Amino acid sequence: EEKEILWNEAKAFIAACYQELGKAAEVKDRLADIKSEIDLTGSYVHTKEELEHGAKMAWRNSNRCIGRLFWNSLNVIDRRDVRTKEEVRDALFHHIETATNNGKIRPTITIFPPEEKGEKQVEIWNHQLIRYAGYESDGERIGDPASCSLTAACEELGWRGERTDFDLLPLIFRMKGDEQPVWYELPRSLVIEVPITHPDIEAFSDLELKWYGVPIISDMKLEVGGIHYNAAPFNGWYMGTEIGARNLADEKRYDKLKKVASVIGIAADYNTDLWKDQALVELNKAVLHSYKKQGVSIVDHHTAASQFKRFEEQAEEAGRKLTGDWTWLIPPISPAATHIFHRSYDNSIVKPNYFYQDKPYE
Amino acid sequence: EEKEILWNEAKAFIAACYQELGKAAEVKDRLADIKSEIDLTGSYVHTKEELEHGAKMAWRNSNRCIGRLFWNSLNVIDRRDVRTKEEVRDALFHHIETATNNGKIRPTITIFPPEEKGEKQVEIWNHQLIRYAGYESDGERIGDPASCSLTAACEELGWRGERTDFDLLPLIFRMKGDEQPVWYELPRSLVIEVPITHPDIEAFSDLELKWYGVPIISDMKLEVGGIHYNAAPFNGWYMGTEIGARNLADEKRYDKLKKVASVIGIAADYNTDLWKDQALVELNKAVLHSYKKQGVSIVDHHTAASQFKRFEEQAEEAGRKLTGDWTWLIPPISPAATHIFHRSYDNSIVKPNYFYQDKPYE
Ligand code: HEM
Ligand code: HEM
Ligand SMILES: Cc1cc(N)nc(COC[C@H](CN)OCc2cc(C)cc(N)n2)c1
Ligand SMILES: Cc1cc(N)nc(COC[C@H](CN)OCc2cc(C)cc(N)n2)c1
Ligand SMILES: C[C@H](O)[C@H](O)[C@H]1CNc2nc(N)[nH]c(=O)c2N1
Ligand SMILES: C[C@H](O)[C@H](O)[C@H]1CNc2nc(N)[nH]c(=O)c2N1
Ligand SMILES: [Cl-]
Ligand SMILES: [Cl-]
Repeated sequence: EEKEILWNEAKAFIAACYQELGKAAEVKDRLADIKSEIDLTGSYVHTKEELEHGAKMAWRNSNRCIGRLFWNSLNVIDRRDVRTKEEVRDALFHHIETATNNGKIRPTITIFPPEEKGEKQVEIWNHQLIRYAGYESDGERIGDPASCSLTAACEELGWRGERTDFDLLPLIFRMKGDEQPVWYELPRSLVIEVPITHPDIEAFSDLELKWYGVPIISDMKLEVGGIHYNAAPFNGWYMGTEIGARNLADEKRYDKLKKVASVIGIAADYNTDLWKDQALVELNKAVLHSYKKQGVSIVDHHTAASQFKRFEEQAEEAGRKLTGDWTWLIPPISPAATHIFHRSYDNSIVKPNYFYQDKPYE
Repeated sequence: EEKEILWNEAKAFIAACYQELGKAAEVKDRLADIKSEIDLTGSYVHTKEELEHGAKMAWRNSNRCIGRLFWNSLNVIDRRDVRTKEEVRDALFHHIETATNNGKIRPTITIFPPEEKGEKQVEIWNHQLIRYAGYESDGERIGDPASCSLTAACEELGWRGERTDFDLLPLIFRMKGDEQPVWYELPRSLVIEVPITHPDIEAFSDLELKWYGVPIISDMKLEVGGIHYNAAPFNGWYMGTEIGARNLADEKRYDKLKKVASVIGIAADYNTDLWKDQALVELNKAVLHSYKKQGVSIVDHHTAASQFKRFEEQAEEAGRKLTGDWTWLIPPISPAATHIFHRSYDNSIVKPNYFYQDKPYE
């Protein structure tokens, strides 16, 4: 079964990819080459053109992503050549530096060797390459609760966090043939952070909030033409609501709304005062203001939805079916102010795509 | 087929209804009575207890409704006895008066004779019993755009609106055997309206906004045990977002956000200022403040979601499956501040329930 799945996925991908690239005449010969390679080796190897366009297609097919207008300008870094943990580490450091680009963020993906027999060559433990640690013990909660389990796993490996609310987790990953992952501290010169201030409310800095510049998802699997790239970190720039309406606001995250209410001078006592809603808006204005002031790329949810409308229009014009997950595409503040809220989306899964995979801790 | 559907729905409803009412021992005899009645007459007649509990079950099964905690206290008015248009009119006037209850709104449903051969006895044209007219001609838009088609239909029947932004539509309904519906102007003493003011911003009254106190849906079909009550208007009280985030805010409704921004003293020029979000919050605070000040029932979305959590807990305790439509249950502002956003719901249809039906105009 394994090989037949691979071959069937390969045929569908190569045909579609080569059609998009105006290489339709080359499909026949390429598939023959591929089928012999599968027969002889159990797998096949993407050309650089296939890998690049495959990763772009995977972004285009990501139902939960509002940012897809820009799918075709993804910067694809081919690191299928790495073999050592030093090479992986340096590749991850490089992704951070080149994606950050001094604040003018470049959407980028770095692609490591794919699974072989379902056997991973490189197993990345981080959820994002840059993320804050979380701690909970004896009533005391510090940092990002979402990171508690990974943080505890890191501390099992000899790492120790300073226990501020914003400790940077080290990179942590395992190589094929190694029993334990290795970890490496992030050089702070590589990591841009943004302090959160408000355009009109001076007291907002009293909250001492900050967030990191670049979200780099590192625990999803890129699947292209039946090949499983379990290690392929990718990043865009933030939409402000991700930080202001979720990371800093969720009760199970940094839970800052009551503190926000206090510094903006409103009571947090009555549901009918809509103090949570007002606090959310001011916190979200502050996040956008702060990123802009520092010269770090960010998009607000109105502009993002307008871009996504253009993506829908572009799909129709190209004669491609549009797929999407309405429940993720609507922004978590003022969703009915966006066109997304007022239409529906087909949530079918189309490949190439990015997929969740089981965590190696937990 | 028709009769078999009826009988099958009847069996399921009577069994479930009588179990809930502790009348399980009476099911057998009641079903026999019902089957003979179907055989002899083509249909059957609900007891008052069945009709009342049926309407309550229908509310409990309404997937899109956040207000279901209170399903068991629905006030059910049995008007299966009406035969004349004067009786229907007076029944609708009475529903308005008793549901309004001087502002302390009583959730109420008035149930008219059901369809016979799929032949309606009473056909209500209004979407809600109280709603504003809408006009559009030669570039000029007045009132509620959602009402344009019904307004035009009314004006075909000899009615004429004053063309303010808040003209009350007349009641309009058709009797079996009549070719045209009749219409009746609403007595203004029956209709409570609330002027929108803001707790801290005096200029907000310059917008001259108002809304009606009681939302009374009058175009849905109540289905109970295979019987089709196409005419059965029902009401609760408003959740504030329905008015502040949708009726007054949608671009295809009253479209007031730019005007709100101006009176609250903020620029409406840059998406990154989140002026739409800020305007939405202030407009929504104003709606809640105004209803409360006037002594007209209303609920905010935080309190409503908390009540809905209790409804979920109550269902589990009673051993009933919970059904819901996530896309309608989340409020249109700060949805991620509610527990609803963070879980999923089975959107299966369970009967008794309320259903859409084709409009007789359009
Ligand atoms: C260029 C800027 C980008 C923006 C503004 C953007 C925006 C977003 C947002 C707001 C989400 C929702 C995430 C959440 O609530 O947790 C999301 C999800 C996602 N985005 Fe994008 N995105 C961008 C670039 C990218 C890129 C470059 C890729 C891949 C190559 C990507 C793939 C995805 C995927 C797979 C998800 C779903 C993640 C999950 O299921 O947990 N996005 N995006
Ligand atoms: C007691 C106060 C109530 C509150 C606060 C409430 C709240 C709501 C809200 C916010 C919606 C969404 C409507 C929209 O966005 O257009 C809704 C929908 C609905 N509610 Fe309730 N509701 C209440 C009472 C009732 C009652 C008494 C019934 C029936 C007996 C009912 C049946 C429904 C139905 C059928 C819908 C869906 C309407 C549609 O599909 O267009 N509700 N409710
Ligand atoms: C590539 C990218 C760009 C962008 N602006 N945002 C994203 C999404 O960031 C990661 C996103 C959190 N906002 O992850 C979604 C998620 C969250 C959680 C709690 C679990 C999970 N499995 N997946 C990705
Ligand atoms: C009974 C009730 C109580 C309450 N608070 N809200 C409601 C819902 O009010 C009517 C609701 C508009 N908010 O109707 C939903 C709808 C809207 C539109 C534009 C079309 C349609 N078919 N159905 C009903
Ligand atoms: C297309 C989409 O389902 C549509 O905008 C829905 C979304 N959720 C909603 N939720 C409520 N309560 N009311 C609505 O009118 C809508 N509209
Ligand atoms: C249960 C529900 O699907 C869950 O809250 C989803 C809703 N939509 C979302 N949308 C985004 N963008 N991100 C999320 O984490 C979630 N969470
Ligand atoms: Cl994030
Ligand atoms: Cl309404």
